[PDB]
Amino acid sequence: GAALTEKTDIFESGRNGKPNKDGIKSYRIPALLKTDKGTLIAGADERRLHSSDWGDIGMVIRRSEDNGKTWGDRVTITNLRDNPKASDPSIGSPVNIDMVLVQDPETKRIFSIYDMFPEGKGIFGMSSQKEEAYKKIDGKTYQILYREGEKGAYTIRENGTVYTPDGKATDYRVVVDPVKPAYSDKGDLYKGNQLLGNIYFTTNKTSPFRIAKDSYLWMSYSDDDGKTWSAPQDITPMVKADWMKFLGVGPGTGIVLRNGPHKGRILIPVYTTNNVSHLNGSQSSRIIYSDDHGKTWHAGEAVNDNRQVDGQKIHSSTMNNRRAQNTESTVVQLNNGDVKLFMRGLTGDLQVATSKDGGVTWEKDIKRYPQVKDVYVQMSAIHTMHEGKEYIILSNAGGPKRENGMVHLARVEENGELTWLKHNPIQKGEFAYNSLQELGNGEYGILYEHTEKGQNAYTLSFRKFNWDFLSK
Ligand SMILES: CC(=O)N[C@H]1[C@H]([C@H](O)[C@H](O)CO)OC(C(=O)O)=C[C@@H]1O
Repeated sequence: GAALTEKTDIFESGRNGKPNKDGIKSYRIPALLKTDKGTLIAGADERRLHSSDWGDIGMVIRRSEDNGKTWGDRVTITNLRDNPKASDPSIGSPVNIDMVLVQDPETKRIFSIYDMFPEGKGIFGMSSQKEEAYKKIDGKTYQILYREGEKGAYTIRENGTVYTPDGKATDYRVVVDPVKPAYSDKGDLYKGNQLLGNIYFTTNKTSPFRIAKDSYLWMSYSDDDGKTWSAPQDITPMVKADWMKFLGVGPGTGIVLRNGPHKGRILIPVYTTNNVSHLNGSQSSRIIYSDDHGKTWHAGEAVNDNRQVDGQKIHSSTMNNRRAQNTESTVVQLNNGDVKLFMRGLTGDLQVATSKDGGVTWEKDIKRYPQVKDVYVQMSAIHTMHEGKEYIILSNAGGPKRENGMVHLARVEENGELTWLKHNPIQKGEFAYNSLQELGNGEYGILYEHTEKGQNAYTLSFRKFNWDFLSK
């Protein structure tokens, strides 16, 4: 009655600290998406040198047209070239990290949203002081460029031409429309046809220009079921406020609202930090959305904005409360229009926020569910129906550490509350960061990180199971 398949390594990592046959050491941060054509897209972070949250990392995906039985070749969405002059090769490359997948059910366009950092240690190597990244000139927005020795703000305008702080064009230009595989030529700084450097390089630079050391949010899309992908789109300035230090997505799979006055809206989990307590107490979860099928993006209010904690109000931009944080999350919409946000936190159990206006604002009280343990690791949840009954599946590590992956089943009551029914294990051993997707015909897929036999950091594996496996 109940069946669960053996694990299928989609992105097989190296061993005992060595690279695999392809020269890749580690894989991390999975994302699973079932497309309109029934295809399964497995995304991940290709860490070519080590497992840490920085370095030469590429955004790759694999496709399956047989519900996960077989998988095609690796398809790279983005892979910025590393700095050939960096002193420490482990931290001498622009970074891309933490992918989120989602498809618009009207246009059939598939989106991929991920973080982007210039050369350095990613989120752990952020310049303490702020550097304005964009400038608004007569309506249009341009990315700022800083010149060595100078204080003014150059800008990247039409055709990638660099403009002086006084608004006059220069002989320098940026590669704004890359053409190389994986778009590895993005940010290349030219002076005519002579390549000088890259605006994303921060050390031992060969060119005089660079962008701000900040957190950026990029987006690539595919109009052919994930076969080919667009060049990266910089959506940072559409959603990132000036007070935000870090702005990154909660890895996994987004959703499209299927009912209510905001049907068609796309939701992408993200979380931020302020300049008050950076990652010590400002980690706040929020959501961005697009009401025009991915053309423009907008930022909702954070769950922590105007939240009452221990008799005091707080805001994501000013808080310094370790335990009140909420990071990487996963979003789900109920049949009653409400939106639930399952957030990674530090309370030891599951925290859930609710929204009645499409994820823009959140309710007063954050619900906690001790039945589901949260060991402070990523999680993914999806909505599913069965014989006219509303359910929600959520998966995450069961404990004691990032171990023993679990699959929790909950009933969506008429009032909007959740009743947790069963908790079945899906993988013994190491288990961190997973992504759920419904496959149809009562079948469900899951992509998750796991190691065994001395495998490096995480190998991402895939499994299927049915409703009978879910109901104890
Ligand atoms: C952008 C980034 O670095 N994301 C990382 C995330 C982050 O460090 C933490 O959420 C800070 O709060 O956590 C971890 C982790 O293994 O726990 C992995 C992610 O790759």
